[PDB]
Amino acid sequence: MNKNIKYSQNFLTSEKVLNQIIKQLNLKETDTVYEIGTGKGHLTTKLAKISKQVTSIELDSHLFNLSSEKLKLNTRVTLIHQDILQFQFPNKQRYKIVGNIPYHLSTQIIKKVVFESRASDIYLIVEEGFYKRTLDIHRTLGLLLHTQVSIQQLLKLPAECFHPKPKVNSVLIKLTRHTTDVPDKYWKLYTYFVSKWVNREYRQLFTKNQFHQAMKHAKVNNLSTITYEQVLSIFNSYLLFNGRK
Repeated sequence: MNKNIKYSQNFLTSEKVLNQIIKQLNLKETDTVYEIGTGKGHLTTKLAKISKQVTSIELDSHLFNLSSEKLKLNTRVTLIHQDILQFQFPNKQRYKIVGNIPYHLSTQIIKKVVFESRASDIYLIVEEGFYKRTLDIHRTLGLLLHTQVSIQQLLKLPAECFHPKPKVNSVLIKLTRHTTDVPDKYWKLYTYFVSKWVNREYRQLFTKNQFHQAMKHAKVNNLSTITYEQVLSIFNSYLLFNGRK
């Protein structure tokens, strides 16, 4: 009726939606709980309640804010200041790096941590096209960071709590930083393989439609949606016929 929403106000009011996916992560305990990105003001200290290793990478509202670590405050609680990446990303054991993306820079941190860290459970919360830049190995960027992490879109928010009229959709990508699907040696050989297999060098990588038949066999008609799993096998075959495997 008369209602009253004809002004110019906008709020995220999504403390339940985003706080939901982070509260549903449900970790084990041997997986640290890192939260990279920016500093909203409602998380991190709580994300620690899950595991026994918490540490803030941005803003100084963590550590001294954690309401007395119920863990006897004698585990991994540390506050970083300025440059980080090689300052926090540790090694050995398991971790849960759940951080969003500033939307202006991040692939760099996800690059070193995914290049030598053992996150195992990395959750990147982004809103725009970062999740698509990964599943899309047709850019060599998501593929380079895909062979080291098995991602699986799980949560998807169209920004309903983003009043009045949202614009972007923030989703949670369940990345799984594992060992490596491609031998670091044939890894550089893998990216290139993608390059030509991206633009349209299918008749160039195939000696005579032989691999083409391997594509139809893998129900991989259109690889445009392909995530990277196919390029992993398809290429693996080229690696067994040439001599780089």
